[PDB]
Amino acid sequence: TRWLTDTEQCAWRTHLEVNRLLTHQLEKDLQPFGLTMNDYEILVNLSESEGDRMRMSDLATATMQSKSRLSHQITRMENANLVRRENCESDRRGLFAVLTEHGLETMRKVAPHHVASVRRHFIDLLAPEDLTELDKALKPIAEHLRGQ
Amino acid sequence: TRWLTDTEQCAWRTHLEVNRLLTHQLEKDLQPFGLTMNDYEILVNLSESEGDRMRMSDLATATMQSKSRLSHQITRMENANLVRRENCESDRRGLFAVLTEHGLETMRKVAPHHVASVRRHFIDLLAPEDLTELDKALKPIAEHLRGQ
Ligand SMILES: O=C(O)c1ccccc1O
Ligand SMILES: [Cl-]
Ligand SMILES: [Cl-]
Ligand code: NA
Ligand code: NA
Repeated sequence: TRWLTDTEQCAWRTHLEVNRLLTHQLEKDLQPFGLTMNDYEILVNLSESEGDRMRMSDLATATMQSKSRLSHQITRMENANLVRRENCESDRRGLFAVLTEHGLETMRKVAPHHVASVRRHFIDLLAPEDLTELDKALKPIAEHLRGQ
Repeated sequence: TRWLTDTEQCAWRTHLEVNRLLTHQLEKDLQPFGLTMNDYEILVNLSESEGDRMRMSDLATATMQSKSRLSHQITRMENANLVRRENCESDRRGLFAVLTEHGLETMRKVAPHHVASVRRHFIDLLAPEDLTELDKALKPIAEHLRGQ
């Protein structure tokens, strides 16, 4: 068994501590808007797409979740009038998710607070050099994990 | 509003993607042992404490969660005979979470596999320089988040 060295262990535990604490903190900061981070991430992905809409299978890939889990989540967001589903007449490759105007306005309301939170708890705490170096180091990890 | 620059946004999204994918993968690798990552984190904290026990209030602080959330998790682990709650005779009254013999054996069985997983999905994918850098860059973010 190759136990972690002191240097490896420290890096691993710092990563894990930041991951856990940051996820909690960002969720906490969205709570007053009645949104989960999962909700917010869908709003962002849709708003950055042409026509504010995406094929469900492409949205599933972008949010790294199963067809069935995304479907449940979209039903929840539909019930909150944030998104709607649309049929495709021309093929059988599935439904589109589309942002509603209420979804758009919700995004526009929350985004400034979310960006301020991301900055105060993370981005503004990193030197530009460390940000770049972190990104170059972590990109291949994302790639490995996406493949896995 | 100071919107994220392109460089900041790319880095931020890579951090999010890695945090999410890595948590999912490590949870998946623990599944054959019947353990969640929350379970495992408590096993680790207890096994690294003197006497393989910790005061519940210290354990809440160490895992950065509320008294009520920890309590629900400990109940689950107690039902699984991994930990016991005990008002241990002590000079300072207080409730302890105590690793059971089954907890300790479970830890000894699972730890080698978990370390192999942490290596294959993360640690063995990082150059020594990026490991040092991760640690130096992220420590102040962990500090900030703990202070919240
Ligand atoms: O999953 C881990 O390896 C770990 C390490 C330190 C503290 C809590 C944890 O879950
Ligand atoms: Cl558009
Ligand atoms: Cl000990
Ligand atoms: Na758009
Ligand atoms: Na110990």
